[PDB]
Amino acid sequence: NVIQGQLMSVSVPVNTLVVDTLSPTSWQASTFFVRNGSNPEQDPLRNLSGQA
Amino acid sequence: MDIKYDVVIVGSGPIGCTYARELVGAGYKVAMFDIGEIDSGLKIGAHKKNTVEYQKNIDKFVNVIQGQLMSVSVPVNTLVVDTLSPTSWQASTFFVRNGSNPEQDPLRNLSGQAVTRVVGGMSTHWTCATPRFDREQRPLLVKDDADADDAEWDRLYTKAESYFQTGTDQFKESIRHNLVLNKLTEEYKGQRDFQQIPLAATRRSPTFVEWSSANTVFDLQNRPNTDAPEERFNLFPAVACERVVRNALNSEIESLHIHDLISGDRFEIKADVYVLTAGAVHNTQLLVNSGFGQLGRPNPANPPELLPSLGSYITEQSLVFCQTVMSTELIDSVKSDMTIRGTPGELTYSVTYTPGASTNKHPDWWNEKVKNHMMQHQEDPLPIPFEDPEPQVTTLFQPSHPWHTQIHRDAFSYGAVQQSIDSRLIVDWRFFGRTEPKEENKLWFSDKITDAYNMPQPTFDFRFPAGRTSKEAEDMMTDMCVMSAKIGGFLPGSLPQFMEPGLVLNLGGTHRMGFDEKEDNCCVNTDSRVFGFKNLFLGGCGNIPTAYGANPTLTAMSLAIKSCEYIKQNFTPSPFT
Amino acid sequence: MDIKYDVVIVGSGPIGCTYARELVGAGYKVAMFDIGEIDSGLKIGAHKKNTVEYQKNIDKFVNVIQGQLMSVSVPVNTLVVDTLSPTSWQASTFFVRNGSNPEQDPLRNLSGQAVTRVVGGMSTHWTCATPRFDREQRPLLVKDDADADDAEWDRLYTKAESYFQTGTDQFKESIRHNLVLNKLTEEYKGQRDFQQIPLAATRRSPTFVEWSSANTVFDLQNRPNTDAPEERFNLFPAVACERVVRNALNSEIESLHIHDLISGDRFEIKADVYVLTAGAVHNTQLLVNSGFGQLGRPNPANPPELLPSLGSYITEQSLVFCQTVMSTELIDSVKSDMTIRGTPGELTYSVTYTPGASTNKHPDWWNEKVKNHMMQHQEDPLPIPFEDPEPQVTTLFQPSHPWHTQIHRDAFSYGAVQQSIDSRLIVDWRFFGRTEPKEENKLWFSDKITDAYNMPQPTFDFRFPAGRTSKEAEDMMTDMCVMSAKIGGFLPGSLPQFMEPGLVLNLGGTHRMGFDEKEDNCCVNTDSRVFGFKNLFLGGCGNIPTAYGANPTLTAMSLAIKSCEYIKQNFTPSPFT
Amino acid sequence: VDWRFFGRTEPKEENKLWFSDKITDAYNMPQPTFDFRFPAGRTSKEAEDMMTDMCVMSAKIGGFLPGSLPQFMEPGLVLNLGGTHRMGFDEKEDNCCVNTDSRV
Ligand SMILES: *Cc1cc2c(cc1C)nc1c(=O)[nH]c(=O)nc-1n2C[C@H](O)[C@H](O)[C@H](O)COP(=O)(O)OP(=O)(O)OC[C@H]1O[C@@H](n2cnc3c(N)ncnc32)[C@H](O)[C@@H]1O
Ligand SMILES: *Cc1cc2c(cc1C)nc1c(=O)[nH]c(=O)nc-1n2C[C@H](O)[C@H](O)[C@H](O)COP(=O)(O)OP(=O)(O)OC[C@H]1O[C@@H](n2cnc3c(N)ncnc32)[C@H](O)[C@@H]1O
Repeated sequence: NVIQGQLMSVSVPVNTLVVDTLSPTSWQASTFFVRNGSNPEQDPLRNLSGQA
Repeated sequence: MDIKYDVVIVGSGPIGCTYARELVGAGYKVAMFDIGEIDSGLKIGAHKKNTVEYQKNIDKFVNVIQGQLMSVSVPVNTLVVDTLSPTSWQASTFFVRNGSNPEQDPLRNLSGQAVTRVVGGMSTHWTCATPRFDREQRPLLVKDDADADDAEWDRLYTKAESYFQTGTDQFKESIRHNLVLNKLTEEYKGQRDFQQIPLAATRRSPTFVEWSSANTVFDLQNRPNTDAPEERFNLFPAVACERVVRNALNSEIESLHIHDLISGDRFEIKADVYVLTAGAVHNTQLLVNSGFGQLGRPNPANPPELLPSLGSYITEQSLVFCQTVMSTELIDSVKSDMTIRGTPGELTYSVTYTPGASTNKHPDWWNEKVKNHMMQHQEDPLPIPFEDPEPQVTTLFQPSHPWHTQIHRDAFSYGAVQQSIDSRLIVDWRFFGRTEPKEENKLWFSDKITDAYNMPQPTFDFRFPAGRTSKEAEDMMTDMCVMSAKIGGFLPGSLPQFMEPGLVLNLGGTHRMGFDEKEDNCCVNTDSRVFGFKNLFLGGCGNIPTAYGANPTLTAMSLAIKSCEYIKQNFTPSPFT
Repeated sequence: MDIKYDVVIVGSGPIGCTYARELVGAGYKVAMFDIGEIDSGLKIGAHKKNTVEYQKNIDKFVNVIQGQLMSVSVPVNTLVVDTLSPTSWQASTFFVRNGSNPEQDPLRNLSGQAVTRVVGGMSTHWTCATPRFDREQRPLLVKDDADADDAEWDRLYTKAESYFQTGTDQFKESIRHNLVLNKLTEEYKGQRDFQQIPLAATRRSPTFVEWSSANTVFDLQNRPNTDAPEERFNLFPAVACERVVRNALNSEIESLHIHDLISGDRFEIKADVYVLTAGAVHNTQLLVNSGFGQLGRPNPANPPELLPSLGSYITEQSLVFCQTVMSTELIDSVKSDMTIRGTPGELTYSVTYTPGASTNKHPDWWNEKVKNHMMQHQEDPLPIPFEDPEPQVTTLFQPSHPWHTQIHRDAFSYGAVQQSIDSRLIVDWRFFGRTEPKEENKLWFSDKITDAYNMPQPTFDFRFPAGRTSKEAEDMMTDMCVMSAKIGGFLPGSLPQFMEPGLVLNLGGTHRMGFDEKEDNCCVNTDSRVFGFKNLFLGGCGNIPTAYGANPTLTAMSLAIKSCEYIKQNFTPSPFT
Repeated sequence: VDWRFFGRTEPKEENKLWFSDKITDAYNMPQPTFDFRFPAGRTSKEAEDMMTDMCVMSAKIGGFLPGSLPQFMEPGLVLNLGGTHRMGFDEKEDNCCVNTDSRV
């Protein structure tokens, strides 16, 4: 836990995971926009995703 | 096979079988085609859970369901796998892989939508809940005369109920059923009514319920035969129906083009009357492949010549689910009338009640069952008999609670932790919302991508409409949370949740019914006849143009019966040759 | 139902059907009973994956398998759920709940062991791998004469292979198949031989393989009929066979006691010859229910009067599994003979080869399929055709690698993340270990707990023996890790693993064969006749007394053929009157 | 017992750490971006050979613990990144940033 708590990811690609079980009243974007500190420059397939 | 029939039916689901029952019985020479195959035993198109093995191992049935539900539209997968060996081959893009549909926006899908290609269709696995729609949910059959409309619907529904063997008595003596029904009756006294879910089913024994199916409606046996020597019916399985051929005037269908999946041969089948009962998705596909509507991505700067409302105004219900573990109060109440003497497992253990006593909270039949269970199984900590049938409780859709409800048990895949909880404690909660028909909600078909049968690939463009539909959906979630708490707390791992869109499989309005094609934005009239066409009829949930929460099959069946009445008045059976 | 037959067979799996084929064909009046029901379509007892829909949606078939595998013995569940609402009822103990078996030590179980109760038994869903055993794995039929023993096996196995339609040719022009086969052949040149897995199956088209089943062996249609006007056979589904009645002398069976599950009535059926082919578990259960062996927990202080070795020396195979993702080198090698000009998607893109070129690594049929795929699907990044069949590769058991191998694809439920990997890249690895027969490894039956059909509850006492069995199992794991690396790296989510004990469903030795009841610690002789009994025969994998890694069904069928030769020489068919 | 085997990776010009001219990190500094694959050839072959070696060697001590089966870890989880500002004798000839005194 000490290790995980001080390793901050270097480059996180834009997340394209579909959540489709939200309530119909919850706000949803129409696209996978740049969210939550993700890096839109990052090709998810040419990354070091574990680099921290 | 002949090239010529009086009536050809595409699909052997319960709606196809309604046409077959009516029209075979009226003396028409009928052929029915199904892309799927016979696989329910000797009773063709029968319910697959009516084997002794599934009556004894109910939850294994969830595997049967899953094994015959094929996803309608799966978007391109973009999940990163970055723990492959450096030696393994990898593409540098998320390419079109594994039957995925590149037309599909993953954020405007019905991901849970699936289809069943077997003889008997989805009626070989369905839950068999067959409520009537109240006026608020129900399509109009007579305009500007509510009593005449009500009378027609009562007539049609009563017949549909007879065809399905719908009843509300099959679980009447279950302890768990009455424990739940009685508690909810009391809690909502003066506010809501509760009853048994109307079920298409016949009880055969204390531990066997024969669930209804396509086979209940029509046995699907070729005719003539010994029981029906004057009737004419052929079923042709493993035949893909690919299109109906329109005349140039768009006033008549000229033939049905079929692909025999075993031989590989293609034919034109000819009939006087063509009936499409291939389900809400595949009726639409067949029509679009026949030149109705528009192939490819919707183009409002270019609406289609024929049936411009086809595949628009599509509806799918919101579904919320949880499971609960019965309260200590309710469990203890089961044995409220008992006098319990001794300690369990010893010779001095006694469990007794006074039959008929006026201070008894339960009937004698209840107390006898509890007494016997408690005395015969003194190791068991619960007063509910081991073979006690499940609850099947509903409060039907009303304006102040505009959702259908099922408070019951069906086949479920319990996780290993969940199996730690005694199944007698567990109750399923399914609440179903109604969805407003909106023009922008669509089912369309690719002009480039094809499905596994080489037919134009179905693609959804769907979101739950803002406004009433969405508000009601969230209100419905809250309602399930409030009501379920009267019975017990949530079962971990089955916490209150919206199900993936389309998982509910109550899709409607893909080929919707109305009085006037233009004014009511519709595809078929109240006889289920395709506008403009003398001899083409559609059957199924796809005809339903309303926002409905209740399960739609009984209503679709009622519409098919009315359709058949028109057919009998307008087409003459061939003389039996 | 008649009261007397020449032969009664309990179970309609492939081994029951071997006795039916032999004995119905020989003119005997045969009855067959199955506790399960007809549910494979019109071809009674046929393979459920032979539908067009399952040939197009192959992975959905895992659901069919799961839906008809009922666990043999589930120990009491001790998993803690401590996040129930305070209002929910809870017991203070992990009491006997949900069909669990309180006799079962969870640490000495075959937890993956399961049974299938349907007409055709497990051959309705099996993988169809039918290798022969080499001498090392094979029970003796002739003592002290290796060449006679070899000759007898070859005869029997050859007939069995005709019954099952076993072949090694059905995947010969698969690119994926030959890609793997060739690579492993080269890697182990001089060390091991590779070939196609022998498969009970007939290819019908490039995209359809008709898998064999019990129906292949014997079609299960009542006789006499038009095709077999002088044969006599009746099949009685939904009949639980409960016991065989022994005479006072324990020299003859006098009747079969049955329970008709539909009517609920019990009857005694008379025959000259009684054959039990109810599977390794249920043969043993029926025997113990009939007074053979010992009911209850095994007890050396009180050994059984009849068949003291029944339910001892049981064997189950170790199974290890992974999946791989094809190496870049192998994928690139697929198109090694192509000259590729231009840019995909454009006018000038060109993929060509020179037919017959002496420098080509691949044959013309291969190069033609690759060329057409690459030219017709220029958006697709892989050279493997979309409809290319799966690999079906083995190196069979040998002393230097004493495990069976399958390097293939069968139906599998892929996770969402695994679905991200193109299916053409994926190969399944299954290695099967042999298990030494040990007296302490037992299948026994409770004298207090009953199963869902009210029969004594099966209980395992099993561990993989120390010594050779365990060392070989671990060596086998390492061998899979080494061999698989030649093809590609492991697929995440399907890393190398031992499967749950008994998930493999290759249980043997429960009613084992040998020459001398006492010396060979066995239950049946080499004619599959129960020792002491003139007219009682057992069929199936339970007869197999050896340590085997290869799939046992073909071997069990070969034993049943030899059994039928005995029966034909010692029992006279009734006159067809 | 834990088993961790660490492969060596050939330095290739195409494997890059670069910085966004538009996106910034939590300290408002140019956002790091990787362009990385394990090089074909020796690096990849040895990585897979390493995997097998772990499988073979570990079997001498015991079988795999369920839930910790032999696997490649997510790229960079190992946290042994090198060569981003690499040393050599001659800036051009050795394609490098610092000399053997670590001087730019
Ligand atoms: C799957 C399911 C469905 C279900 C349910 C629970 C489950 C898990 N619970 C229900 C409930 O409790 N009450 C209710 O009213 N319905 C419930 N359902 C849904 C119900 O099964 C369906 O609404 C009903 O079966 C629809 O009937 P219909 O006859 O219209 O359609 P189908 O059953 O899907 O049959 C269609 C068939 O036609 C075939 N087909 C498809 N395409 C073609 C082509 N091109 N050519 C020839 N035949 C075709 C199919 O193979 C099929 O059999
Ligand atoms: C499940 C399975 C099986 C399998 C396989 C893959 C799976 C997922 N792959 C195999 C393979 O590649 N090669 C091979 O050799 N075997 C493979 N198997 C196993 C194979 O299916 C079995 O070994 C085979 O089916 C055994 O045949 P057998 O005829 O001995 O037994 P059965 O198929 O289990 O059928 C037995 C039947 O008898 C009935 N029964 C049981 N109890 C009773 C009673 N009391 N009364 C009347 N009938 C009874 C069953 O219902 C059943 O049908």
